[PDB]
Amino acid sequence: DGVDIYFGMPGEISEHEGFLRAKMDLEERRMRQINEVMREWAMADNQSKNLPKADRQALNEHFQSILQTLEEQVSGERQRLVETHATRVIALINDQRRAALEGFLAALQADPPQAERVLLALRRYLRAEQKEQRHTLRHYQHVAAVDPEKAQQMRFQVHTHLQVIEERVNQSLGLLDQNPHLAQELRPQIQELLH
Amino acid sequence: DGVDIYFGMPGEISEHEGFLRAKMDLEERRMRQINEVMREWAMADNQSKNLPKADRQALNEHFQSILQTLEEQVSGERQRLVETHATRVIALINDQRRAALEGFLAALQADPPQAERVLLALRRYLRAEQKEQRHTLRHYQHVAAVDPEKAQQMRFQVHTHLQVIEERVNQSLGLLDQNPHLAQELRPQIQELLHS
Ligand SMILES: O=C(O)[C@@H]1O[C@@H](O[C@H]2[C@H](O)[C@@H](NS(=O)(=O)O)[C@@H](O[C@H]3[C@H](O)[C@@H](OS(=O)(=O)O)[C@H](O[C@H]4[C@H](O)[C@@H](NS(=O)(=O)O)[C@@H](O)O[C@@H]4COS(=O)(=O)O)O[C@H]3C(=O)O)O[C@@H]2COS(=O)(=O)O)[C@H](OS(=O)(=O)O)[C@@H](O)[C@@H]1O
Repeated sequence: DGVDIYFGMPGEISEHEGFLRAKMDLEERRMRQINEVMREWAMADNQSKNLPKADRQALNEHFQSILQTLEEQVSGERQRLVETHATRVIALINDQRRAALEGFLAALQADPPQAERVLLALRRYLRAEQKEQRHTLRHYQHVAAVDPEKAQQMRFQVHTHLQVIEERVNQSLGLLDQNPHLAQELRPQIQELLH
Repeated sequence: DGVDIYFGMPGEISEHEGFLRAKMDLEERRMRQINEVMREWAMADNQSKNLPKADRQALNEHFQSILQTLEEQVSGERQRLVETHATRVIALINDQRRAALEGFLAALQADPPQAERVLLALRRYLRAEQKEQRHTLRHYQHVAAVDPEKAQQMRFQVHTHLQVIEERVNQSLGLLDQNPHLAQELRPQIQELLHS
């Protein structure tokens, strides 16, 4: 088992689908547990119809307490899951951007710089940055859609992060200025891209 | 516009499917709007390094004020989408239960009641009640996963809802006890259905 944990999720399974799978398994698990408590609570009422008022209330508090704890388990478990997933998504985005950056840079530094390759590379880099930008916007748009008091406190951070991304992109494009002859032939190509 | 709304979504598209696509279209639309505002605000930050404090504060308030309005629209828009969808999910479940009930009833009221047809109609009806049961349990589980306090508030209502469902099933089954032979005949098969 500790061995299964070491191996973890197969490489063929992305973080997104692994996350959903895990979330789904937990949903079904907890649903079964809850159904059990609710069924037990029902049976208890039935065999309690003939008892002292006090003992009835006691039965109620018993099941309501079992549910309180279960609700707290479900809430804590979900938070852990969302936590791990968010931290991994951010890491993958930075990793993909960094790898795209190196690719672009390698194409620009190839003895006879090849146009089509440098173009596909810069394209990949730009998409990597765009992914981070979309993620920033979407997460903010999402927090606004389900938690307004929290969205308000994100404004400035989002404002700042989006500018960071845009400056990074400009600085990266500057890597081209290093090869005027190259920057020339591609001037039109990249010009279309910017859009 | 008003005509396309009347016709609504094509038959090819399920409610679940139409809900996601609508949700995604809105998400994309809002991402664009937000990005535009954010870009303007940045430009203003650039342009205003040289303006009186009072004016710089107004500029800030001006953009924060626009994001607030945008946040409220995103939120309200989602609540509406979520409400429309939830209402449609519950209507479909009620509709299916009632159609299934009518079918169970019809099989029961045939001149020579065929145990095979009765068993199948009853099965479909119990599956309808089971769907509502799962939907009730899942919604409760989801509220606890994201909003524990509200989960506490609905707890007794869910418990009560589950009991209402159970009582309907027993009542519907009771309809079958008005025919002993048939009941005795389908008994073992019904138990497997209920124990599922
Ligand atoms: O904590 C919460 O609030 C969670 O809310 C619900 O999930 C949210 C996500 O949290 C939210 N992430 S966001 O950053 O705020 O936008 C958003 O997820 C969608 C985004 O497009 C992507 O999320 S992200 O974390 O990767 O940034 C992600 O996209 C997937 C895409 O769906 C996949 N398509 S698929 O056909 O292959 O499945 C594929 O392209 O991979 C993409 C991710 O790529 S990645 O580079 O590996 O990251 O997931 C999207 C998605 O899940 O829809 O929106 C989610 C849903 O929001 S909402 O409509 O419910 O409001 C969930 O709550 S709940 O569903 O349990 O009730 C749960 O995840 C959290 O509670």
